[PDB]
Amino acid sequence: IGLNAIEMSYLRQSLSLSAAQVGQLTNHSEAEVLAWENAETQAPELAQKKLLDIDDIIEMQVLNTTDGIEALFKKEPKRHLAFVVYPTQAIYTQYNPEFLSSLPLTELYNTAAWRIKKECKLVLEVDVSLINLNVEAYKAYREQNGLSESRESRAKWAATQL
Amino acid sequence: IGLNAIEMSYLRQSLSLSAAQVGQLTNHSEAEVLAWENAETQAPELAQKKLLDIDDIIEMQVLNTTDGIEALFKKEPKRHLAFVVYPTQAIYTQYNPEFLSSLPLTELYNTAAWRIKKECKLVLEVDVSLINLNVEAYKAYREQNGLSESRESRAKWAATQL
Ligand SMILES: [Mg+2]
Ligand SMILES: [Mg+2]
Ligand SMILES: [Mg+2]
Ligand SMILES: [Mg+2]
Repeated sequence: IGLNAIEMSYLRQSLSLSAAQVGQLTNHSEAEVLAWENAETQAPELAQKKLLDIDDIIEMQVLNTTDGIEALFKKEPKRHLAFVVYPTQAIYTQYNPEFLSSLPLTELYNTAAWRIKKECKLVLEVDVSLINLNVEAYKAYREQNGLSESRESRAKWAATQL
Repeated sequence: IGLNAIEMSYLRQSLSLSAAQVGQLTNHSEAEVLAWENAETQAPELAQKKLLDIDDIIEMQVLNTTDGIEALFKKEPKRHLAFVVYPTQAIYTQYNPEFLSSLPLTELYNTAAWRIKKECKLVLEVDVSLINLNVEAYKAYREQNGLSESRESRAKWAATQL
């Protein structure tokens, strides 16, 4: 069953995307997106699939991350954890080459992060703080601890920000 | 403590609200909301609680509605369902006096509707389509079929749209 006007609008909003961003993602103009969100046209099936696929990707990330936290908790039962997020699109792109193909926009990663925070609270009773990467503080921390720039080093830094 | 800038921003966006709408809900200016979302200021405790309470109310509505749909289909055959939503603030207000103190804005009810559609599909493999109330058509439908104004009557009308 195809997605209608309201559904496409609320799918978009659940992803923290603007209409223009959806246009860019689906190869349509902002006006075309607004039209289908106003029921003035039916969204092309490829456009629907693109947004559904992104939501599916985020959902997998939420489940996978929560599973990871749970498995780690079985060895180290810490109930306060950091999850690193990125302050701007530019820094997101610079630091996260492996998310860009499926989640090219920092808004998408932030959306996943919020959903992970919510899920961990509900299912694991773990408090996940969303920690914006502070590049200067992070660099200075790496220099003090002889760390190279990696996801693991970002995490280690983030943990000090709780 | 409490919610930080990024957490408040993505909580807001998950509720499909503009910064101005958060301002209206929490009795602060739009500029103030944007300032806390950019970590220039801290969101007041009362503002955080308003949004978190709204999210909890929606979440309860999602679980209870989906469970209610499952029970319904223990008694009659599973079918593609319509779910009524309200296209303007005025229309939402007119038809939902009992939701207004808890979900004051129609965007919140739409958000609940979208989450219900998603949950029904994933957990029950049940298809739900969102249908905006059209006042003129609904009124004529009630007259033709001898129905009084009720949520059940709105739902019966919405099924004719599928
Ligand atoms: Mg087009
Ligand atoms: Mg696909
Ligand atoms: Mg879950
Ligand atoms: Mg249940």
